[PDB]
Formats: sequence, C-alpha cells, structure tokens
Amino acid sequence: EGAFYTREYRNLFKEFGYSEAEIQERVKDTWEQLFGDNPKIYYEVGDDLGYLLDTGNLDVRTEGMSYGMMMAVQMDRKDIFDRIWNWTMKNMYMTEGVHAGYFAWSCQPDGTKNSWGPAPDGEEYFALALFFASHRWGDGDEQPFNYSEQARKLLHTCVHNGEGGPGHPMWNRDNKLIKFIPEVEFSDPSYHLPHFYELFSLWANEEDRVFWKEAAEASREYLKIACHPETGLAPEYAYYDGTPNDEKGYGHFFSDSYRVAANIGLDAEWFGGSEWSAEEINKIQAFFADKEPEDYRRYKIDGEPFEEKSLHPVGLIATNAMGSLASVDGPYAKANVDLFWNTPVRTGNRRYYDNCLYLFAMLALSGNFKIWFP
Ligand code: NI
Repeated sequence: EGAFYTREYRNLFKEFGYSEAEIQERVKDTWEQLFGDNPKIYYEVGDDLGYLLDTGNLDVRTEGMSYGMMMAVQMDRKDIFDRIWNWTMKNMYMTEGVHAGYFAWSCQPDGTKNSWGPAPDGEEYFALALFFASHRWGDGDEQPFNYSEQARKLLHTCVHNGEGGPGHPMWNRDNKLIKFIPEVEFSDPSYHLPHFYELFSLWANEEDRVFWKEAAEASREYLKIACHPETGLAPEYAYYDGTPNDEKGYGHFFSDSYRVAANIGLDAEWFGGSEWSAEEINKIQAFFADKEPEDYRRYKIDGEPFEEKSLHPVGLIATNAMGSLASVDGPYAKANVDLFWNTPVRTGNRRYYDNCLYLFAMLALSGNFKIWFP
C-alpha cells in the first residue's frame, strides 16, 4: 500500500545499503547547492521576491517556479516558497488575453512576459504546492498568500475555463486528459500526474472532485498506451490516441519524456505499486542497462538511436533512479540508484533542468517527497 495510506515513506537509498547519516548529508548538500548563495538555480530579490532561473535559456519558467515552490514546501522553507510565489503572481499571472487566469510560461528575469501562453505542467505543480503550503503553514491573511483558496481557484480555471469566456480548459472535459497547452487537442505524457489528481479529488472545489478522480484514472490508462511496449520509452508529445506527435520534432524520447519514469515512481510510492508500473520501469531500466551516460542519445520510442546526444543525461539518470520506487525488486533498480548516487549535480550554464530532476529524485529516494495533509 502507498504512503498516502501508511503515512510512511520508503527510504530506498537506505534499503539499498546507504547509511542514514550519508543520506541526510547528501540530501542537504543537494538542496544547498541549488538554493544556497553560490554562483545554484534559485535567486533572491529584495526581501520578498525570488525565482528559479532556467540558467540555459536565461529566463524564468512556470515549470521552474512551480518546481521551486514544491521543493520549498517539502523542505519546510516558507520564506523561499513565498518569495517564489510572490514573483509568480506579480510577473507571471495573466489578467488579460485569452489565457487570463493562467500563468505566462516564460518571463525574463526582470519580470517581462515573453509569451501570454501557459504551460499546464506548471499550473498543476503550483496547485499541489499551494495545497501543501496551506496544510503545513496555514492560509495567510493577505493575498496571494491565502494558499488553499489560490489552489482551488486555479484548478477551477483549469477545468472550467471557456464556459464563461473565450478561454479554454487545460484538461479535455470528455477524455479527462491534461493537454499540452489550452488551445490544442493533444497531450504530453510527462505532464500526467495521476497521484496529484488523486489529491485534487480530495481538496479541489467539491464540484470537481469526481472529475479529478476520473482524471487520475484516465492518466494512468493513458500512460499505458503512450509508453512503448518493449522499451517503455514515452514520446515528449503524444496525441490522445497515445501515439507520438512528431509534427515539430517532439515525438521521440527526449527531455520532456525523462519525467515519465519519475512520475511513475512517485505515484507508486504515494498510492501503491502496480504490476504495470513495475514492468514499465523494468523496461526503461533494461533499455539503458547496456548504455553509458556519456553516450545517451535522443531515441525513437522503439529504441532506434539518433546521432544527437541527450541534452540532459544527468536528468535522465535521476529520473530513471527515481523510477526504482515503482520496482524496488527490479533487476536494475539497485544499479540505477547507485548510478545516481555516483553522479554529481550538473555544473555550468545548463544545470537548471537536470538539477531540478536531481533534487526531486534525491527527495523521493530518501523518503522526503511527502504528501502534506490538512
Ligand atoms: Ni559524510
């Protein structure tokens, strides 16, 4: 049974032989490298602002801001959480345009919006992080620090947008699947977080609780058809029918895709393992068992390699290791966790994406990526 029920989180590092002391030290060190003052992906501005910088693209993305908020609440750092959320509401929240009610996906460090289009994976992380913040610290008096209200309001928009305006929802109401973006009719496998939706089914506005339960089930079934049956690899973008959408080159196993294994691992830990999840993780790990990180490439989902190397091999390592939570007795589970332990956080101008995935894996594998209840 999952941690949602037992309230006990598996410390896979410990179960695989690592000492509690070294695990504690490693988790803290990872956090400090990313959020400490050492030019690191988190930047503090003034006394009430802060943001996570996509060091490589020189911009601030809702993906990173929502990740940062989730990391901060997991680490019990309300000061950091509030700085990020404040920046988000001040510079990213849109009050005008067809996407009013959503958050501009990319902004410049000075706050200027680079687009008025949102990224659904950001919104869903914002919502859960806000629910967790409300549960750990309580809703603040002054907005936008009234966390739970912000979360319910946002999820209301995600489901009902368009009913009273020219906007569109982030979930298709008929198939209950999250969309790549509001105005298209296809998805992105890595955006599916059934474990998040299970919680939304308990904390969102009551009128949408049944919907969220259906979304969780829909996403679990979708992942089954989106992942290649032999390799377990999922495409970055996929049509609702499950097949890859390669219209613009996103139909292969690349950057976005890496998160699928991590998501499957966390869902298994929180809500329980499953035969499909264990088998899926075994497939992915088996595929990479005879491949060296330095040689990781972009692959068609059937395994065929491209000449192009993975742009985020450290992130791939981290996600494959996090996936072990869904197959603790898998033939390659231990090897993946060991590989991750022996892989330092990424350095350089493009440390951002890899390191976000890295910290999430460090938290999950150590039993510190928890559900915070009311
Ligand atoms: Ni030590």
